[PDB]
Amino acid sequence: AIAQLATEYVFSDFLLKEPTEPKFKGLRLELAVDKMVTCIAVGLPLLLISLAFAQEISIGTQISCFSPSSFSARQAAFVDSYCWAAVQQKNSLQSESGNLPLWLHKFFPYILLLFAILLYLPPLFWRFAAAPHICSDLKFIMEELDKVYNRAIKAAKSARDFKYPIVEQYLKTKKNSNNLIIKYISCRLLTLIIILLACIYLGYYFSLSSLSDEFVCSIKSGILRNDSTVPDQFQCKLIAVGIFQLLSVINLVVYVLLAPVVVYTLFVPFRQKTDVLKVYEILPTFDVLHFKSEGYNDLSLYNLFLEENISEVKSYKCLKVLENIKSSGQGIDPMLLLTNLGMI
Amino acid sequence: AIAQLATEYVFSDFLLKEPTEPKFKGLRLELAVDKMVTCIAVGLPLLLISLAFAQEISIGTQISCFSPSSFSARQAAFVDSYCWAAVQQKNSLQSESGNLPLWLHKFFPYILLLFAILLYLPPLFWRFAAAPHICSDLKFIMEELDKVYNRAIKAAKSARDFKYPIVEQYLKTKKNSNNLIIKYISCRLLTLIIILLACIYLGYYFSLSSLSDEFVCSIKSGILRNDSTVPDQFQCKLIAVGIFQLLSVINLVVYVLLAPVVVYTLFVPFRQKTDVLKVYEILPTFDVLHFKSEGYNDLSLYNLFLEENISEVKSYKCLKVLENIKSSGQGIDPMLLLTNLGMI
Amino acid sequence: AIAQLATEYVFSDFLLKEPTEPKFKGLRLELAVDKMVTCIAVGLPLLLISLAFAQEISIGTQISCFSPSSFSARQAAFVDSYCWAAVQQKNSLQSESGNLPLWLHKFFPYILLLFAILLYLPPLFWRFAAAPHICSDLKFIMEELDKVYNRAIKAAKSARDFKYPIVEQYLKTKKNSNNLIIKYISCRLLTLIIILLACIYLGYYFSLSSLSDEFVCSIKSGILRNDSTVPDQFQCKLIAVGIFQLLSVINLVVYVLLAPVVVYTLFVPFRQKTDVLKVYEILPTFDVLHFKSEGYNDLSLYNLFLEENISEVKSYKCLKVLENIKSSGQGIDPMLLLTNLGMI
Amino acid sequence: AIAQLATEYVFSDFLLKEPTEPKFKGLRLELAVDKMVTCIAVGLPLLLISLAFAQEISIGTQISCFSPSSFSARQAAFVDSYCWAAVQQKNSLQSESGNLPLWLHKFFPYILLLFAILLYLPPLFWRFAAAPHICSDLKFIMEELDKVYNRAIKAAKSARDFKYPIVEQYLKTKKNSNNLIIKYISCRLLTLIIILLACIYLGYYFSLSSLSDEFVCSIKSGILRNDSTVPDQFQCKLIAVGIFQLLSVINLVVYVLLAPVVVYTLFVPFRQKTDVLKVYEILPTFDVLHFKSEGYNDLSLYNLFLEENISEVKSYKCLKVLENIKSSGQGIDPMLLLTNLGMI
Amino acid sequence: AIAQLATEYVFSDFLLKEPTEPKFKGLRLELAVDKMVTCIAVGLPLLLISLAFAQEISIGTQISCFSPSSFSARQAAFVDSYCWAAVQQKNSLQSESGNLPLWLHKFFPYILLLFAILLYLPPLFWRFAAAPHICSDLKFIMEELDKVYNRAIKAAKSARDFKYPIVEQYLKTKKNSNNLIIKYISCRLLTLIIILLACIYLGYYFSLSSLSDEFVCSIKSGILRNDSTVPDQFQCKLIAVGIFQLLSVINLVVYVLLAPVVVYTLFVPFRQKTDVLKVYEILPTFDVLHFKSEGYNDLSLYNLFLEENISEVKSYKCLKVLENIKSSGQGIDPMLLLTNLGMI
Ligand SMILES: *[C@@H]1O[C@H](CO)[C@@H](O)[C@H](O)[C@H]1NC(C)=O
Ligand SMILES: *[C@@H]1O[C@H](CO)[C@@H](O)[C@H](O)[C@H]1NC(C)=O
Ligand SMILES: *[C@@H]1O[C@H](CO)[C@@H](O)[C@H](O)[C@H]1NC(C)=O
Ligand SMILES: *[C@@H]1O[C@H](CO)[C@@H](O)[C@H](O)[C@H]1NC(C)=O
Ligand SMILES: *[C@@H]1O[C@H](CO)[C@@H](O)[C@H](O)[C@H]1NC(C)=O
Repeated sequence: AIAQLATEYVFSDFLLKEPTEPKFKGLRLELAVDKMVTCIAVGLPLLLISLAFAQEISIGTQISCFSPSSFSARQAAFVDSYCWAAVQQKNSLQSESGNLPLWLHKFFPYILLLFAILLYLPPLFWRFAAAPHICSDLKFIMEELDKVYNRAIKAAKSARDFKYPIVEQYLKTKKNSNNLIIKYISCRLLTLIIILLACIYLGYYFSLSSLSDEFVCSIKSGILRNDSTVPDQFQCKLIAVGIFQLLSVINLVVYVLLAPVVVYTLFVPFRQKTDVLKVYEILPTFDVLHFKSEGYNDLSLYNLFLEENISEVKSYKCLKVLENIKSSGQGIDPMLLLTNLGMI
Repeated sequence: AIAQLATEYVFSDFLLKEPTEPKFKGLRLELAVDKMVTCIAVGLPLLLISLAFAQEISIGTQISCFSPSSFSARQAAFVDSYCWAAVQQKNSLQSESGNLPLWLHKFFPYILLLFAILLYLPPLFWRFAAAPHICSDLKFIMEELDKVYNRAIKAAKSARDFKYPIVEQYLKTKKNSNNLIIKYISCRLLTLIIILLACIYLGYYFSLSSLSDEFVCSIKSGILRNDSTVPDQFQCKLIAVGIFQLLSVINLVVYVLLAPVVVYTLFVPFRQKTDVLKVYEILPTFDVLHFKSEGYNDLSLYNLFLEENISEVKSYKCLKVLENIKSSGQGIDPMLLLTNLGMI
Repeated sequence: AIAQLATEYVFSDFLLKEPTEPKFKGLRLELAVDKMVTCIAVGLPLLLISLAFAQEISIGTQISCFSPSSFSARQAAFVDSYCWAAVQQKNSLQSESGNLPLWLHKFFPYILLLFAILLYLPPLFWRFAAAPHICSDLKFIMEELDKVYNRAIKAAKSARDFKYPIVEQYLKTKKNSNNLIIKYISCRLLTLIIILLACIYLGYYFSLSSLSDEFVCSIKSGILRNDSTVPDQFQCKLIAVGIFQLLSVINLVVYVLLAPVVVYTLFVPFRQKTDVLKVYEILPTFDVLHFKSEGYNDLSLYNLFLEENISEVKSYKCLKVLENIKSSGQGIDPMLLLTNLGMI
Repeated sequence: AIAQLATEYVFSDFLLKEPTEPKFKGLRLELAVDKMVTCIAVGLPLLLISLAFAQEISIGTQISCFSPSSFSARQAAFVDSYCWAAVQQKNSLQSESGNLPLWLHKFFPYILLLFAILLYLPPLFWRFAAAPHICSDLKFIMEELDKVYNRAIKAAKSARDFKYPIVEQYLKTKKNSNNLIIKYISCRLLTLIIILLACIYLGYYFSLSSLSDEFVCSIKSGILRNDSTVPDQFQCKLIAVGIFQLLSVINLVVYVLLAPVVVYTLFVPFRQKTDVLKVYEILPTFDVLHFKSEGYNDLSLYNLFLEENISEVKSYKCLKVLENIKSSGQGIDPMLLLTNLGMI
Repeated sequence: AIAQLATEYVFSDFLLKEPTEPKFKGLRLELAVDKMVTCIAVGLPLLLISLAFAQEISIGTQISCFSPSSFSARQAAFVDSYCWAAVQQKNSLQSESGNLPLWLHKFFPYILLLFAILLYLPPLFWRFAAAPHICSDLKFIMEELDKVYNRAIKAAKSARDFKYPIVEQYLKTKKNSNNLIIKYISCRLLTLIIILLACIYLGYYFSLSSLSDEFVCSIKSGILRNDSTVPDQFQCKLIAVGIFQLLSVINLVVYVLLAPVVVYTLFVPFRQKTDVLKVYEILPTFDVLHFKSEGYNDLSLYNLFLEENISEVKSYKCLKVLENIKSSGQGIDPMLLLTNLGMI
């Protein structure tokens, strides 16, 4: 049913499942824009395939050949099945557009599934090769930030009654290596390349004459060759090709809307904005240094992932509360922090 | 079965699922009127699609063409499938109303599913882009309110035997920025625009002549062109078009009933009523200031979400009990609060 | 449906299920490259089998025989079923390519399933015969590493206020025996051999004339032998053989892309890189000795499995944080370790 | 679908389910070679049955009879069903090979299911009659070994700062009785006998003429006896008999590969190797005596089950670590044990 | 599918489900031989019913009637359905064997299901009427035995540093009443009676002429009586009657193998063996008296249930360890018990 496919592929959490494992607990490991690009680019061809053969849009078989009236029902079934299998054998069928449109019309679901798989591959490579590396580091950074917050408020609480910037040094180190960022821009670049190839294929397929689904087929190989009761050629038509073209144009539109999103995603430093650690600079136990910007290096990627997963950090939440209050400038940062009383 | 679709789409918790995650625990993050508008505007086209092809309302195929009596059963099947695929090819079919009604009749389920998806998109954008931002802030506000209540009753209990309005300052800050409110009114405005476009389309479709489902179809392209045994044209009829129109008028009625609800939702300040924090003004540890009204700013949105999710706050419940008792004015607020004894 | 098979075999965690048992908790026991090689080499033939008979690619029966017009529908069904069963009996059918292509065309799904099973067998033998042996040892090594880290920081903490390298001696012992490594390279070698045999078979099958699916069949054994109403021979065609060849070439391409991966996996010492225990050499309670390289011995296999599962080790994570910071060389290892304060 | 059966019967944990009960927690109670022999010998005939009627290998009905052209479709259906039911009634059908091949061709799935059930029976008898007896004893032995290890390290720890070999005496007692071992070799012997009978049957069935699936059938009992419009005899063919023979040869090959495994399993003392308790002899609280070898007695069976389930024993793991280190002979057993510090 | 039924009815835990309730936790309440007799006698007729209509053994309809060639397909369908419904109306059909074989052939699945239900009834009556009574008593006896063991080892431990035989008196009381034992032998006797009636019916049914499935049927009641186009009588055959007889002989064989098992089960005192409480006689806190044998009284039934469920009792396990060691006679019972140190 149409509504079942709708639920399964947009309303269900299709490709939105969090990693079912206690290693990454609440950690996203895939940027929201990347998760939605993957969800679209993968589920749309699948949702389109499932639509193209919805039981109410499909009239029946995928091909019909119009055997003569003298032919029996089984003889007609042979002609249909033969021509269906004969869209490959170029000698049997004669089509005005060519044999390539026939191949594309028969194997359109396979090609869409191929595009879905190829578009799922880069997110899978990211989830397996580079997601744990960033997950461990991000979990460690969040733990260290919570610890420095607790120590800062404990020092402030003792005042109301070591000191090494380890996380800052770790991020300074991340500023050097660029392995994770080249992995990220490589998976994004393969996603963009596959999306553009899919756009090219879908634009070509939609550009077909729309009469290329009608091909002349001749069951005259083998012992049927010199047979006389069988006519020389049959007029076959590939049903559901109009549906294929109408769905291919939808896929092409969505993909050419998605390609600018991927291209923008490709520029990872430009997206690093609203410096997340700047809110921590108001802590005594934390050095006054953001030092996170301007590079095609893993530091920018970590900045993005921190900007995403930082809302889970309670210390960040309270510090951002104080920072927003500081916009008015009524009281003072350490006083409001001591008032806070939120170690964990 | 009809009853299965009924269960799935009204009696089941379709699109009423709470976010399956411990980040938002009992927090709604979608106003009840917005949740019901989404549920209706999305499930109604899906429920209608599933109805339009219920096994007891569908007689069989979606098209029937009445081939001549001389035609074999397979030859008749070819005519049916050809004309079904030929509602697209404008050269083959001749219809009094035009080819556009034929397109709309064949692809009515697809268009309804498209409307369902487009109507689901703004709630999805709200759930992903702006729901966590409001969720963290609302959870922090509820925690701070419980904390101030506990501190107030502890001070009162010590009397029977810091002091910074942090949440008030946070809300004062929210009064300034308007990012969340423009996100909210933007998703609501896209919902209204898509609902109005769906109303326009459904009113047009229902306005079709009701004989536009009968079209004359000619299987005479290719080698069949100069064939003589095949008649010049066939009288095809698109079954289940009357069902499509009867369901389109239902969808249009429900949508023109839903559009005023969305328009009213669009006026977020007007809906901010029954000042929820006013009940907290009777606490000594809480400054005597509501300061939440009159603006197209995120403060009004936060007021709505607080009015919704505030029933989960135990301190709010007890304070509202005292406030309602105060209507009689028998005793006194601090005495009844000390009697209360409900820290958590 | 195509999309259902897509989900089940690429988007679902097919053959990615962690061992459902508390004996191995978070331990991989299968290298990521080996897990992906198994997933591909097993799920691809299964995904291809399921595709080759997707309800929208299949026109109907797998064989059609074109009985004469005088034959009844049941008589035609007998001819079809007889020839289907007669691709085996070499006396009945006469084919230009031979009877072997006919056998291969009828039993192509069985042969692909056979290849899937044979390719699943070596990973199963590894999971049952050699996975627990390495699992117990790896869990013990991780526990001992966490213990030595805790003891080192406790000694450092006492300074701020036994001693036997047991794990080093255990690994030195592993350096001697080679049972696990010969088991590993044997399962990998059988995987490579079966992949190459599958490549050979698929390249042969795809090389078939593409007209070998058309065979002449004669229902003239038994009492039908001297019967006259039945014609001498029927022109049968095996539908879905073009689909079989198009899928066999896909399987062959993926398999010849997979074979270099298996060959590279076969060289286990070469893959032992980024010495994982080198990060532990900065501990006083740990002897300054890596001693893990250069051999076709179980030590290299354990090095690979440690490199994989070591991210679960918290002590390793903190030590790698200190080691990366040491790249700048600002402070000192024991001071930063004492600052760390992460016993568990 | 083929791939569904593949998953269910090889890739799923079919007959690999651990006993769903807290009485045996992590205890195997079935030797790995016995578990795999059972899995193969049971799932292979089931997997073969499911294959023999895969929707893409089955052309349709299991029998086709070729009624005359004058016969109606229902009259043809009567002939087919009559002959299908008439492979039993020996008077009606005349076959060159005999009626026994016809019986075997009709009831091949039943015979394979019968073999699967009979092969599942001995493992079931072992799981119910003799598995709890060995489970309680093995759990007690593991608990006693952990206890003696704890006591030995506690005595060693007190030195760094009763005494009855109960488990040794228990095993000495097991050395006497042979009830469990005769139960084990009896279930293995019945498994071997049933496997050999299945090999004999499958080798016979595969040896059929391959034209025994074509039998002449005569619907001429009752009032049809002297009827004239009905022909004297019909040429029926049992479709899917070639598939049955091709699957029977596969089953026979796998079974004659499995029979040597069962025969080797039958020699339980020979398999008792790598004396597991020898690693415990380095404990002071444990007497220096293995005393486990050379007998057709329950002690050898317990030795096998201990060798299997001993990896779950933590004390055994640590002791084996020390024993492997002792191969180099650098330090000393009690010193390394005291260093160990792994009571539980 | 055959393999699905195989899994469901032998390989699944069909009728082996433990009582899903915390009242009986690990308590069997059904003797293993009784559980297996129930499983066989109930699942075998169900497994046989499911086999008799496996989609690959069923050719199609259950009856075929061979209407004349002039009859239309719908007219043939009327004859088939009429005769199917007319095996009851004795006036319409004329069969050589009689109308009773026809009744038995049509309703064979119903009769097998009836036998399955009647054979399930006595185990159900036992599970509901007499299982809780024995469950409470057995749980109390096990608790009292664990308590007396704990007290005995505590007295022995105090020596190394009340007294009423309550459970012995309870069992002495059980020796008097015979309600549970007459309930048990009554359910077993009804099981045996129903098994013997099923054997009689199946032996009769299998003894049918095997041509009793062919009956002459006449659709000539009502307005068809004096009609002329309809022939006087039709030759109908009940397909799948040979399958019914082949399955009935299997059921009869299994049932005549099962009946001796039930008869042996009927002799409950004879089965009371290996006196389970004899192992407790070596406790000082336990009187030296077995006092459990020789009677058609509830004590023998309790002895059987204790022999079954006693392996769950830890104290029994340790005491049996000491008793087996006592076979050698090396040490002494109280010394080894004090060494034991297993209170719970
Ligand atoms: C069919 O007849 C034609 C007559 O020209 C001949 O060339 C051809 O070889 C024949 N083919 C077969 C299959 O007999
Ligand atoms: C069919 O015959 C007509 C006769 O006017 C001719 O114009 C047309 O080209 C023919 N088409 C084919 C397919 O032969
Ligand atoms: C069929 O007739 C031919 C005539 O030559 C004869 O050789 C053959 O034995 C006959 N077969 C049967 C089944 O009667
Ligand atoms: C059929 O006719 C034959 C003629 O010989 C006769 O022997 C036989 O008894 C008849 N059977 C029936 C059913 O009338
Ligand atoms: C059918 O015709 C016969 C002629 O003898 C007559 O006896 C009988 O009553 C008729 N039945 C009906 C239904 O008219």
